[PDB]
Amino acid sequence: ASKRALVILAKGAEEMETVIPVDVMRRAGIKVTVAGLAGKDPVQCSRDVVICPDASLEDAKKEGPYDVVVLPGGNLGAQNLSESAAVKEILKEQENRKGLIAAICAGPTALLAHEIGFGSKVTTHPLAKDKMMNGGHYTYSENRVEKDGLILTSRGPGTSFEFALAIVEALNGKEVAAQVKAPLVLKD
Amino acid sequence: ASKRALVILAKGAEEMETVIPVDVMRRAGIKVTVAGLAGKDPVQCSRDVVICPDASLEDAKKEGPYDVVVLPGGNLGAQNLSESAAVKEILKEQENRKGLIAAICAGPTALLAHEIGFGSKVTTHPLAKDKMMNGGHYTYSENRVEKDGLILTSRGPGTSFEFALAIVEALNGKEVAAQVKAPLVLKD
Repeated sequence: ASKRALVILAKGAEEMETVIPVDVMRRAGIKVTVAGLAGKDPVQCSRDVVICPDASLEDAKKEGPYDVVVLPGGNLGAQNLSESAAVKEILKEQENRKGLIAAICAGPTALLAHEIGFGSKVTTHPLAKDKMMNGGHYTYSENRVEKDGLILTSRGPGTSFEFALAIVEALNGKEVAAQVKAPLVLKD
Repeated sequence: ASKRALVILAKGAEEMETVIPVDVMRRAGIKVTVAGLAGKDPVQCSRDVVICPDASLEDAKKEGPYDVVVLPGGNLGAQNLSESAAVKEILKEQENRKGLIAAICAGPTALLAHEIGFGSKVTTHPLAKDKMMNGGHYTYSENRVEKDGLILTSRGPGTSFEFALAIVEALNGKEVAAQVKAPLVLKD
């Protein structure tokens, strides 16, 4: 009866956008797996923070399904996610079974690369808007967090807390999100 | 002409309170060293995020001095910082040379353990107030970020961004802090 979250960690990922959702989700009792795209080895993030993943993506793929798949941002991290066939397979499967997909900052551009959720309203970091909108396959929003159907997107590192709490609310409900929020000393 | 920051990482540290200041400070061009209290080995943080430090505290001690020493929170992390004689030596030295000392959430309780900055106005996480105020050696504040002399304190994970930008403003000035802040998509 425990919800499961998959966080895909690639080199160049934004470490703040990785750690905040992982931390907040585990505070909410969600079983989170931080999966390294390239394997089990430590991952150097965009600002040189080095994080040890819980498993390789290959091994984590076999222990599905996951109630949410989380794509952190970071320009180079998002590019590596966009180029990975393994990510394409995971996202298409998640879309077919109507599971939640969450991406923040530059992360949403991986959805375009893999043709995920066309027709949805999405947001990105302002610097990633043009890339996300190439072809007009999505409708753009400037909301700090945007949720359309099974696609949940957010804008940047400064929205990571709201991004993470939105995932918790979608999975465990509004009361759990509120209980997890209070000890964090968030402003609003 | 480059400022240097020391971040002391112990088991049980709050990983959000560690990664956000490290990330933000490196965005500001500060040379940050994440030093493992127990050595070079990977550190399991409070919510099971595993971070590889840049160096052992022993080795980082020899490459001082640092313009700021940063103590993350996390109840068990702060306890390990409070029990470490090496931390006591680093903090007393930093106080004598009038360098900046920054601690967030439960981190400030290490200042009491090591008799640092008595008489200063400080803040902590609400759950750490009673511990910090044992003896009445500080004056308590409920501000999200508090700076009194060379002691800079903050309340919790949700204040980490303001905590980090305050460090940047103290070291590199208000203009650099504002430039670093804008791409983060912070609310206020």
